[PDB]
Amino acid sequence: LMNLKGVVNSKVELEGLSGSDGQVVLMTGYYAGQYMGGDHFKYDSTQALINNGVTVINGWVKQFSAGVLTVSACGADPSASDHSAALDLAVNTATSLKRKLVVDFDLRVNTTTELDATLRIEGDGGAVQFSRSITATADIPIFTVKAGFSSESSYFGKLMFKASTGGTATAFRSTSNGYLSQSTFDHCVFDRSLRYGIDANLILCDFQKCDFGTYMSTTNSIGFKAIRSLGVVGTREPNANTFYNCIFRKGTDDCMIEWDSYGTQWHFFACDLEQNLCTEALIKCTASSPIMFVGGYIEANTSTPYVIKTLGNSATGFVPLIKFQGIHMNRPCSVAIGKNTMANYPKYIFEGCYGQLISAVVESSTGVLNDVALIENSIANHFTLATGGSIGDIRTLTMPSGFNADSRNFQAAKITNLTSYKHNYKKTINRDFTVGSSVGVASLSHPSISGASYGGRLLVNAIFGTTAAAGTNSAVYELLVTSVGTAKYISQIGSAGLTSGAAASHPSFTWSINSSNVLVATAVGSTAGRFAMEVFTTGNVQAT
Amino acid sequence: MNLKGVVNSKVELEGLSGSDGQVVLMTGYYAGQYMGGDHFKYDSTQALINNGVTVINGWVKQFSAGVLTVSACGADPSASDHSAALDLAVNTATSLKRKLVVDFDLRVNTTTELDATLRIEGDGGAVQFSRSITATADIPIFTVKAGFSSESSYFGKLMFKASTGGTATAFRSTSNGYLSQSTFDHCVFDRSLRYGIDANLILCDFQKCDFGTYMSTTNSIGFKAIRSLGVVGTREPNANTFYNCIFRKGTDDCMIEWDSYGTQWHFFACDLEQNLCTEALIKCTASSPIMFVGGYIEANTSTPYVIKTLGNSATGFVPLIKFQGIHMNRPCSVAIGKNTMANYPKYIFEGCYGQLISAVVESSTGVLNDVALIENSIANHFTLATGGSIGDIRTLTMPSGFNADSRNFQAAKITNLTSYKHNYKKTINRDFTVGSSVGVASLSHPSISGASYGGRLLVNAIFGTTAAAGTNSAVYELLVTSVGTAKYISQIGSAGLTSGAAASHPSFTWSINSSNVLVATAVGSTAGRFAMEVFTTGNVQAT
Amino acid sequence: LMNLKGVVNSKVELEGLSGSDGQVVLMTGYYAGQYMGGDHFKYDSTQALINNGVTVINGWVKQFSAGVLTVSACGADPSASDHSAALDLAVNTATSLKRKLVVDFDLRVNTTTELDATLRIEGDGGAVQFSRSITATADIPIFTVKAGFSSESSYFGKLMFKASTGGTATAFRSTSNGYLSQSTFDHCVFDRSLRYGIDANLILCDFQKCDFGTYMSTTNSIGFKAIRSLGVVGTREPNANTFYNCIFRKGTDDCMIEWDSYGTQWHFFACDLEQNLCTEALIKCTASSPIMFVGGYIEANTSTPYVIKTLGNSATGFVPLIKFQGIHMNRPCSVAIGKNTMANYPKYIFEGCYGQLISAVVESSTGVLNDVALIENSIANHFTLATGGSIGDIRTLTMPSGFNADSRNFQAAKITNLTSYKHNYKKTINRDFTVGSSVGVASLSHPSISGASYGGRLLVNAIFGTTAAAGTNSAVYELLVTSVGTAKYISQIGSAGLTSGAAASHPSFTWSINSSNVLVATAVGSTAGRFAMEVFTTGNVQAT
Ligand SMILES: [Cl-]
Ligand SMILES: [Cl-]
Ligand code: NA
Ligand code: NA
Repeated sequence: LMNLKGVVNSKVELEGLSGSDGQVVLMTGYYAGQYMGGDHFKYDSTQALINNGVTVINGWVKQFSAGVLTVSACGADPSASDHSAALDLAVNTATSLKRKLVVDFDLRVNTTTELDATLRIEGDGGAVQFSRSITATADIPIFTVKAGFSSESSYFGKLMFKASTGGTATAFRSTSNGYLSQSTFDHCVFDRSLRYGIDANLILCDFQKCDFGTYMSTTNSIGFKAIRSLGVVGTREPNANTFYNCIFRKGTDDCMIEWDSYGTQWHFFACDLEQNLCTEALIKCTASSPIMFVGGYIEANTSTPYVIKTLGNSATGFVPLIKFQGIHMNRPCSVAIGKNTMANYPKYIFEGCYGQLISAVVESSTGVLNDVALIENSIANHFTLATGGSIGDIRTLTMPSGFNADSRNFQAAKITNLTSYKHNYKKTINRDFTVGSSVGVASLSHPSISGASYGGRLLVNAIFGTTAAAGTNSAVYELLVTSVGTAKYISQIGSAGLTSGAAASHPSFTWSINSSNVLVATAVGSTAGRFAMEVFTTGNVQAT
Repeated sequence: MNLKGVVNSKVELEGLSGSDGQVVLMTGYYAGQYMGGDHFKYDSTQALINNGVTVINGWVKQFSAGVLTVSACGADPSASDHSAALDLAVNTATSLKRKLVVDFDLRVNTTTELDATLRIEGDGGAVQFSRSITATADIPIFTVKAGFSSESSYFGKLMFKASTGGTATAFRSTSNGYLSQSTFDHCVFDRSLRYGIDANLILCDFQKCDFGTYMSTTNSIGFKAIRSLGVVGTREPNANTFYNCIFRKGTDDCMIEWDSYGTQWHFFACDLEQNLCTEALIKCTASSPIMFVGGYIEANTSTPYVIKTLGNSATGFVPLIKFQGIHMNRPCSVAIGKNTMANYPKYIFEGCYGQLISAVVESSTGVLNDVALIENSIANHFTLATGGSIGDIRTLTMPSGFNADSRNFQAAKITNLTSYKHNYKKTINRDFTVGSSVGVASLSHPSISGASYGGRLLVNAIFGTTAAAGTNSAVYELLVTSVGTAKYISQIGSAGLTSGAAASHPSFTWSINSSNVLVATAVGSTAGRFAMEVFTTGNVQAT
Repeated sequence: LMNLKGVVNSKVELEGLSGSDGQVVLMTGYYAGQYMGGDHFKYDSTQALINNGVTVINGWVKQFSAGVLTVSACGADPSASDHSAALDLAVNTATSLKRKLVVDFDLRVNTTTELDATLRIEGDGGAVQFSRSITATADIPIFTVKAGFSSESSYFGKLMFKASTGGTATAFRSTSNGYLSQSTFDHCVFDRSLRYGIDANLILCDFQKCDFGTYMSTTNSIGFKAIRSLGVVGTREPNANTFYNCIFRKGTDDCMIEWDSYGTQWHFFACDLEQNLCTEALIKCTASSPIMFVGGYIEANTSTPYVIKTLGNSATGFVPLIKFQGIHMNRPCSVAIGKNTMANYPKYIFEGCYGQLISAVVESSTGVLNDVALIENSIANHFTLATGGSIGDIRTLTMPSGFNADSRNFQAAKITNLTSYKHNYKKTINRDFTVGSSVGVASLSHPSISGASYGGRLLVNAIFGTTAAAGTNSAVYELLVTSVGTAKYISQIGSAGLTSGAAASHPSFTWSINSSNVLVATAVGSTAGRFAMEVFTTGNVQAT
């Protein structure tokens, strides 16, 4: 038969207590007056001199009656002002033992804790702002990501990160651009008292309903940025970071989210980016690969110029597409939603977005607002224009006259009602003539078969000057053209306007085709000066 | 020291006397039970304190398991009710800022107000054998407080049932109170409930939840998954996302419902099948787009519509309802999308696959398959059963249909284009007498306002209004251009009845007046009602 | 006040221990020398003869001091080489008691354990590769899915599956293609030592941050396949399986993911498919319904021919669309991303993809690379071509001359600059003429109203032979046509080229309209031989 040896109230009373093999004792709390970290202990004479402070304490082996490793069982004193060394022993023990770590009371740390690989740490606190919290009492990262991949694989479940002094510290920081790789942030809250929510090189990390800056334990006057992932081009780039139902509120730095090194695949599913006060943009990134917003909100950012601003050199890499798929955007920014610093890229898709604008939709690298050349598609969008808002030629539900996209190429199309006046159209300007001189207008060729015999119709509108206006001398010519080898065939079907050259400014010309298949215009009568032609082709001929 | 002893109930602990530091083991909160048990240390400073959970006449709960359980708050498994125990549990867990765990199935006849920051979880089985909470009265299991007082919560793996089918609900709002910033992780909603959730949801995500698959007791009145009623302007149901959720066997007027122009309700890979709703699957007075990104909408043969939008478009509206890659095997009986407002919402069907016993959309005026409501229709496959119809909407098996109503591009290269009404204008009711002149269209430069225009016009004039078999017809080819007040028109050619041999012949000579109007003058005996159709080319447009 | 009776060190010491009603004992571990499976026990004389091995042991009732059911409390011996019978009792106990099961130490099994319905089993191990593991010491499935729906409803949280011998065993297998239905795989890791990660018929299963084949405990030379779900057509189909942020690396079988029976709705949100060595494709499936990739990576698979290859008979079912929405694709395969076995289907959408190609974009069932007829849409894509890469006529950001899609039909459209030369175009070949003979070219009719009076202009380009080339005899004709009942009206507005028939090879013709509304050409002069016509219509007339 075996009886209970006794009960102890602290770890100091356990190490000084002597026993024999098989004896079991009850410890009520790691420290006196506490109930946390307590556990049953069985004595082992083989390890009587072993005392690591957690599992074995001078022969007393932890029995894990609760089946869970807690930070209190590693020396975390709730009455103490600091728990840094206790947390370090907790991460080292939980990872070396290959078991999850549980934070059972709010910790306060003044020294960083390096993130050991495969760390799974969870909190048993309340919901959202009353979750199990870890506060940084100094201007130091709560966790330090190791260099290279030494911190790869981790799990952070329902933990809150605060700072004792507003505008200091961060939850994570990387040494030598170390990778915070293959991690999960489940319902983690990042208090606005932090200077940076996450200042580590993130890769392959998913965020499940995290919160950045909604709640604020102490006032932050320096600034708050949600994420800053800085890496190295080619070897350590911030990649594959997805956000589900996350919230980004009350930012005060130059941007809320930032990453460089042409990091790839940052996407936001049903996220909420509102009530920020960023000075430049909500997302400032030197990135490649597309960036997509699948549902969510981008609103209430009246003082932020841009929603997203891409940087870098397009020769090295670029974002091809930024898609806003069904985003509620009630005043998302103040200047333009998408700001480009490279030419042409990125393109934008606004699919079913809804809200009111005090800004432009996009801005090119040269400052052109609402550049349709940057609009890959714009369908089913509803935008009301407030003071400062503009859409330009971009199509909306209330502005059907705009364009859905810049260009589309199809191999076939059936359009019932088509409106296109510059169809097979070519413009040639600065056609300077003297009396009776000849000037080439365009080159004729078969549009499908190279070097083949062409044949079609030409509508030429010649005017005096460069661009037509009210009272501009005009003339129209209808020409049938075709070729058989060196033989050129042109027939003027008709004409109208000032076609006789009664004055120098009259666009009067006779048409021919030379040996180079060039449509040549010869001045008629007194015609002389600078003219401009516009050719509209039909059939098996093109004017280039 | 030594262990003081073992007790079998809470009443045995409070009647037990002790001194400071003494530790006792309680085996269960009530006699004959092994739940709610914990170690207790005596504290003479709190000898008169007895809240029933943490301190019991000086005995402080030691949390040997490290978790707060509803059984440790007075929940008696042998008792028929646990209402007062649950209220004390949520109040204790929230005030202590720690998670609450439901360790056995609860039965409640009085509501429990949702305290803020409540994290409550269950340790039961999977799906239908999860930790369950049954309402033994027609009352909400949880009551959301008014305003934002219930904001922040977490519900993990909890099933909600009703002792009587067709009664009670898991959640209800006081004065349209906000159920804000919550998460429903693998929560099951039994069909015995009258409503799965009858609260004003906002900023809530649903992770693999189930609505109405399982049924504990027969419900003859009806089951609705979600009904969120709010207040316009101040409390609107917004930002509610559903991932991999299941909605089966609904029997009310709809399965999902929200009003007040609530925004951003999206469904990722959800399953809406086997329902028996009388009106629609989703009946909502909503604004902002609504999206279905993957999933199923099928087996709803008795449900008229899949989604039906309501409200006034002047206040707000849904701009787009996108069905992105949805498997739709008989999703409804009349039309997938039913509109109450004109024009809005537009619809996108991207890669959908299934069989139709209904139309695709129905406008506010009842027009089935109104292509004006189709923002895009690409890569869809729909098999037509009895009652199914697609109209002019394009499918993989019906390429003759249209992908969309309209698209505007600044540039385009189309290899093979089919467009006969290109730069086309029709003018009817052109009544002529012998030699009279009637304007047909206004000419202008199509890109530069007021500039000199110049191009060609193809005019097809007919007798009457609309062409038919044997209709007198005539075609004219005209070159036009202008220089200030000077108008230049040249008839390149003509064909047909162009001489006016009879009154019904569409014979006209063409001119341009000072108002830049293309004027037709009757030729010969031409008199009566005629109609023209103009096709322009070049720097001229007929308006 | 009753005192604690004593302390026990094993389950065998409890069953041999006698007691009276109400007495409580403490067991330190289920087996001697162990601290797991321990719990408090209270004696019940009514159940003195009951001994199920977990809850009641010869009258001693388990008190659940920790409040959690563990596999160690069901007979799992850490010192034993096998835990199969203990695991089987654990699933039977946890499901019959309707409470979650916890694996507190790594298990090793040589016999399968059938999946009881509603099983919720979790692990308390580390993160990712150091998670709580279950190893199969034989060529057997770790879990066996029951036939039909008998295993429906389950939850697997943070568990890892390994094999003692590389290339053997699997985590799941189905009896009679039984349904692994309504399950969740949360952060589960599948070691590459397995022959198959999952070889069961999956349906209504979601995968949350799972890993397939990144880590390899022991060397696998036979092969590793991530998922293979084989079902029955009509009755047992693998449906409704969604993957969020999952990783698929280093496959060595014929494919990485496989399912048949025209299973529906397999989607991949922000998944990672890279560094595989698959022999045929990454995804080989006989599937129906669309397949979508919303963000993620498909790269570094230089030895894999295809990314996805659909099979089956389109009469039974087919995939209508395979969408790659914003996918990073740096060398995703070696021949073609999409391989079709059926005609026409599936269609492909590449929306904002970014990467480098050593392959084609698609390959049809007849082997045609980059068949534009299979491209439903291709917008904002950036693809750099390496050796073996090709896009054909598919449009990219750097190759704007390509097509975004094969065809689009709109009821209305406003295009500022339209380039379309085969507009309202018809070609008729093999027009064989003798001296003065007549041959029909096309049928004329109203394009909107059936049988109504048509009226418009026709541009006809007649050539000698069939297809135009350099030096081909050509002639152009401009015709105004209209009809009034049996009366046909045609007027040659003009002509150009070899229109007089001076030689036999000249395309010289006179145009008329017969009673069948056919545009008839009559040879002029000496014209005789093989000719071809191309007609371009305008107005209320069409040439068919
Ligand atoms: Cl499109
Ligand atoms: Cl079993
Ligand atoms: Na990567
Ligand atoms: Na007509």
